[PDB]
Amino acid sequence: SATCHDTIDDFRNQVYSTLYSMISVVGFFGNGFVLYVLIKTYHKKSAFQVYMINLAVADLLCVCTLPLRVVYYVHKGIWLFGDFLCRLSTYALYVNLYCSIFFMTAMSFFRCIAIVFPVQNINLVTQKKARFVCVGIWIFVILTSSPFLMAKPQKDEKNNTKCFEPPQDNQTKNHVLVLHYVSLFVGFIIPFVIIIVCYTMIILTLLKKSMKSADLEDNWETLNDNLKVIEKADNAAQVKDALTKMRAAALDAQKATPPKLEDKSPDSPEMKDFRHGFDILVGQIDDALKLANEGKVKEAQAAAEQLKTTRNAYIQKYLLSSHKKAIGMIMVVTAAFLVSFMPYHIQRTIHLHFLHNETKPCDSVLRMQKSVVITLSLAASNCCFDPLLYFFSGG
Ligand SMILES: O=C(Nc1cccc2c(=O)cc(-c3nnn[nH]3)oc12)c1ccc(OCCCCc2ccccc2)cc1
Ligand SMILES: CCCCCCCC/C=C\CCCCCCCC(=O)OC[C@H](O)CO
Ligand code: NA
Repeated sequence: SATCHDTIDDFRNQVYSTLYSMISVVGFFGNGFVLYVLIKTYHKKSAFQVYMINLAVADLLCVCTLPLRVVYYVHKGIWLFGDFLCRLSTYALYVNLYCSIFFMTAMSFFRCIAIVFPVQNINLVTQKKARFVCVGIWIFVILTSSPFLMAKPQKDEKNNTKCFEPPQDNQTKNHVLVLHYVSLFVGFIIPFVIIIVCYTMIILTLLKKSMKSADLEDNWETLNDNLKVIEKADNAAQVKDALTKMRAAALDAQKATPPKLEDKSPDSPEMKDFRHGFDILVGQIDDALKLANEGKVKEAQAAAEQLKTTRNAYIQKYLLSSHKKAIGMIMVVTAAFLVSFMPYHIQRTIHLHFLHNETKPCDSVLRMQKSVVITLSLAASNCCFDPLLYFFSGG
């Protein structure tokens, strides 16, 4: 099988060396810039900022171990470093991968509560709660990825020191299969379901809030448009027609919530004054109608300008960015889950089932060894997804 192994080795060494090199550069210069900004911007403390520091740290710790993988594949697949470094480099990539998944999961759940429940949400109170979730993730990942720090050393047919190889003996094949099933369910399927559930709730909340904001702008546009009709009208019939259209628009806008009061309680003084503003405006429309019905067409135009002062002193101060930053967070994490994490966990499942099988011909082994090169490189590319999270989300 010496000819069979060397065939895939040509692809394996070329692709891994080229991809890990750019992933090391883009990862270091990307996350390094992200961490530099977050440290300088200490005055503005957010739950999103807590997850961004932790994501960059987990990436920097991984990109520092990635050039050791470059040296390995450049040197025709021979490990020039120590046995501990082979164990630590393999450990670092898994730690980073599952830290990234759990941090992006917790970030999605914390943003979901901030969007669905904006009244009970407190920016600095959730920040302290996010710090406890981060250490809870770190302690879990470090202790669960520990069997790889005490793993058996990998050797070739000519006793050559090898690294990042599939399990050799049947005992190691069993020890990693037990870890695979746990890390597939707890470390991928469940956090993926959480992201699918969280994002369904977020888009639904935003789709409703944007629609209600569109109706509020439509009612305020007609209120200003019909006010221009009254001053331009010559007869009372045109004035009375616009006032009935204005009264209907003023009642609709009174029920709807403005974007500046999304974080405020429906019984708060801010929401009570907004409703009271339209209560005076409706009364002023009816007072103008009472004069328009009397035949006083000119005198009704003065009352239409009298309610314009009420609009400026009660409804103007109430009539955002949170929607844009949430949408950006959805895209980046979804792209990271479909490109980085999903092909890795899919291929790994197919790979371990193949290794346990008795019949394994050269052509079939060639596909599995080529597929893992692609998926593991994409799994390692998760460090390139996090700098984009800063640029497209949470300010
Ligand atoms: O079977 C595995 N890998 C594998 C199979 C077949 C072939 C190969 C292969 O050719 C090359 C590599 C390789 N991995 N890195 N570099 N090269 O790996 C292979 C494998 C199993 C488990 C695992 O991590 C589980 C612990 C994570 C912590 C965790 C625990 C509980 C909940 C959540 C999180 C990781 C890899
Ligand atoms: C936030 C996440 C909380 C969710 C927590 C839920 C607990 C997960 C329970 C079971 C997962 C299934 C993994 C079972 C792995 C058993 C290993 C095994 O023995 O199976 C291999 C078999 O022996 C060889 O064919
Ligand atoms: Na990451």
